[PDB]
Amino acid sequence: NFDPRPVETLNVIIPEKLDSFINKFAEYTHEKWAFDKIQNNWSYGENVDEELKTHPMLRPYKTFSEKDKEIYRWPIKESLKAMIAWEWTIEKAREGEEYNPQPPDLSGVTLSRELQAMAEQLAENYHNTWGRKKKQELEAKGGGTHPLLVPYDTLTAKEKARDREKAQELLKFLQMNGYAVTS
Repeated sequence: NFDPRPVETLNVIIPEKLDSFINKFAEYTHEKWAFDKIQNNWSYGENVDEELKTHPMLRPYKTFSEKDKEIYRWPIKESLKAMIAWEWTIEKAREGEEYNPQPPDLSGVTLSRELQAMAEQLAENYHNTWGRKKKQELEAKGGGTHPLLVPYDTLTAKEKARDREKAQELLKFLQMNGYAVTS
């Protein structure tokens, strides 16, 4: 009994003004992925190689085409579309606090109880998005099941972590850049 219904966002229009945040958070997300990969001794390679630990995306975000940028911008647009569809407000209230990638540390950012509660909704929606997609993939490949095809609330803490973390990162980066997010 799991029928994931992620919020529909095909006809949600992100206001033009948010493009600056999208680009900035996309760069950030690429730079954090790059940091992680590099500290584990990955380097730039023209092709992806797990043995050689090379990756073509280990280069500056500014050097990317629009297609490569879109790898990072799409999921963020999907997040923002869901917030908008839920009729949350995102307004720039304040000025914000903010190959060798040095991404700003978001570890010192505290979210209010209320932003943490919003993060829970975004986290579940990520779960539903993953879930609905996984159902489609399993059908296309002949059936079967997956242990995480359960309601988000029934997941363990360990199981909730990755969705919670993505949601947290979005809201902390919104906060760090001076944005106020309310229900």
